[PDB]
Amino acid sequence: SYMVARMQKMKAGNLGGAFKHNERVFSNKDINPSRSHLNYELTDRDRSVSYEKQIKDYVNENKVSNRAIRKDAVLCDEWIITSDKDFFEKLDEEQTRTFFETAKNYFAENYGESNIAYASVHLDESTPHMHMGVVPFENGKLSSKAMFDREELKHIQEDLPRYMSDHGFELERGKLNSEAKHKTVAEFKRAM
DNA sequence: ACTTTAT
DNA sequence: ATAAAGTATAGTGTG
Ligand SMILES: [Mn+2]
Repeated sequence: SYMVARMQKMKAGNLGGAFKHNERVFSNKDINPSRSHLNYELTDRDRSVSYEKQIKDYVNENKVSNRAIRKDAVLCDEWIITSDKDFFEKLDEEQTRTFFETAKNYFAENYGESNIAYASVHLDESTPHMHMGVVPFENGKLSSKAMFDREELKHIQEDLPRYMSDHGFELERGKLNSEAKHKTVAEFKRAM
């Protein structure tokens, strides 16, 4: 099976939408409401605090510069962490939890533990997956541009699958220099 | 490497 | 007027 890891840039304006989905505050034909109690959150975060509020307070309190966070700032990079169904069918509940906790560890150790703003695991859709918001805050500065550039995303695609298999998980990296285009969830569904 | 942003 | 961070990136699946 392939390791699926990819980020989506979150500005202020789409964090409300991310929170609404991640915390199940609504539904979509592919969400089994009976299975939603099965989801879990891997961080210590407060469920009654928006992501937009949480991240802004954290950055505003920690930043070296006196300038306000720009309105088009990438407040976080939401990584999807997943694989195919076959990969998951092989794992019990405990192993599935370890898998996501392990993925979270990679990003904690590489980009700062205090930057993992949420790590929300969904078992009530088609396949287990985690929406994990990594705040690109380093050296007192917030910059997705500085944290996740071309070389860095290339590095993750090689190193993260390796780190997972080093920790017990049988999955391989995606095709090197893969020519695929990201489809949206809704666009992937039309494709099937 | 070219714009937008908050000074 | 200045400089940091915006824009993409790399990967596969019914997020
Ligand atoms: Mn989901």
